[PDB]
Amino acid sequence: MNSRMKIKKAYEYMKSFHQHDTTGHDIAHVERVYNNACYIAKRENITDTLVIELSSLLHDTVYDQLKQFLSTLDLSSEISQQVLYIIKHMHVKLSIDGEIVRDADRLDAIGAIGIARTFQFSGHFGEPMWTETKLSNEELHTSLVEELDNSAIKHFYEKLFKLKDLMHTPTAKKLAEERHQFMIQYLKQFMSEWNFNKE
Amino acid sequence: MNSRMKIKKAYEYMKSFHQHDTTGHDIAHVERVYNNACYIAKRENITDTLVIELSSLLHDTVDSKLTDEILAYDQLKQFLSTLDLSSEISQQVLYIIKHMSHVKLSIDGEIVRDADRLDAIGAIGIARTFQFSGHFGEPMWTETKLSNEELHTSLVEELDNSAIKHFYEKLFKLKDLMHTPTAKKLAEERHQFMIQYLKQFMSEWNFNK
Ligand SMILES: [Zn+2]
Ligand SMILES: [Zn+2]
Repeated sequence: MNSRMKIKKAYEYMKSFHQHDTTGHDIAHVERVYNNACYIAKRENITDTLVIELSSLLHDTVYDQLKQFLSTLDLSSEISQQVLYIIKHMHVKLSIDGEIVRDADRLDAIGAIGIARTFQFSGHFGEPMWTETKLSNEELHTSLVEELDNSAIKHFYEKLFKLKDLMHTPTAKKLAEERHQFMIQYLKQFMSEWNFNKE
Repeated sequence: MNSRMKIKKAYEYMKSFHQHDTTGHDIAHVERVYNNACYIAKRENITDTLVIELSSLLHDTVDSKLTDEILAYDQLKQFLSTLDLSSEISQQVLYIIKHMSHVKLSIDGEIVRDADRLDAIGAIGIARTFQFSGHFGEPMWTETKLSNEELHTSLVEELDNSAIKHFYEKLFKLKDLMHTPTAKKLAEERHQFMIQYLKQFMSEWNFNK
């Protein structure tokens, strides 16, 4: 079988693994990471993208069962072990293939989607959208943010705003800047409403 | 005590009413409705804002999640009796509260209703919508072929529950329901913000699709 058929099989395996997810969230997430990774790969001029595509599609299915499935794709040990290593370490440095899967995954954590995911989690945990703090806005970008009670907005300062600068590839950095800029815009709009006519 | 002192006590009563809210949303929500209502009232040139201020602060005090409407009203009426309000004022406030928990209201009631509605849209509406979906365990969006225009129809009721679905089924219809010019202006900006958020959201959702 060729690479195309193998990727197709990995795609099928992934959907089957998450078939019992009555939200489709898991599958959608994997698909976005996969599509982001493919966009980055081409942009970074990567000839063979088998490792990247397999890693992206299967990174969330975890290794006995994974090794079993991979054992049916007729892959060499070098490639097989390559994918497993990436999935396992997806802190150590990785090959460009691994750093691209990382970038694709990181990108899904920011932007309109990252914001949406963040608020969903807060709602799931019954956390507030935001809380009043005595810390200055500037201090929120430092470790002092850990002193805040959990809130969706806290997560913007503690994690989301730091992801763009962590992108590895130039293409991922570019995509990240757009989504980063958007999150700032959302925050400013959020605060304008939160403090509307408040004084 | 004077008018703003009675308002202060209504504010204190509201914070006590929602004291058990562990999410902190309830109190913050009322403060924003109050602040929006005061903004609209000044811009609409409402002279006496007593009814608007008291009503906005107490607009949801007859909906106790822990108890019931019977005990809630009893407490509310008891609290209002301590403010030494005139018959008309008291009646006006209670009337707004009742129709706050399709009938037309006075300008004062419409302003409170406008302020309340505003808090359902914009960045805040986006946030609460996603939080609710998280609480209900629903996805942020579902796979569908229906176009934007189509989703703005009663056909949206065919999609499975999701956060984005709530944008078309409710959020996007609120701006047109604003009564006062000032609230219509504020809504236009919050409404356009939601449109832009949806566009960005979909651009990421279908990225390199
Ligand atoms: Zn992932
Ligand atoms: Zn309300």
